[PDB]
Amino acid sequence: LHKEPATLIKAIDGDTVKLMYKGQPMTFRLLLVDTPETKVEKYGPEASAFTKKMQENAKKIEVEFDKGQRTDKYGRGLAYIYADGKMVNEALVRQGLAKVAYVYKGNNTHEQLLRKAEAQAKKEKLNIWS
Repeated sequence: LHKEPATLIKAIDGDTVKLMYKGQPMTFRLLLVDTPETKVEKYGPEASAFTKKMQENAKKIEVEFDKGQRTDKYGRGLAYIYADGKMVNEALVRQGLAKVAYVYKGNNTHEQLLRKAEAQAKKEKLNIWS
């Protein structure tokens, strides 16, 4: 897998973000994570504030497509998003602000890594795991 440059256009919520990718606006759905809904589940707004702050404060944003399908049915890019080298998908799970979701169409490169972060948050009874 390889990281490609991107520019934050707009944070949308925990599991979605709008980026300028290859010079065109595009909406991305973070791979392997399930964040609470804000439109308003519990920790829904926390998850959203988390990704917004992480993405807006980042100097560099990068998108990393997995080896499976790259877009969902709604035209959203399916990727791991990095902010200054740190994966937003992982940070979310680690902070207990998202659960690891089912593998989708062969996109599972980082499934174990997120599985680990999630076990740790659970053990720490962090947020959603409170």
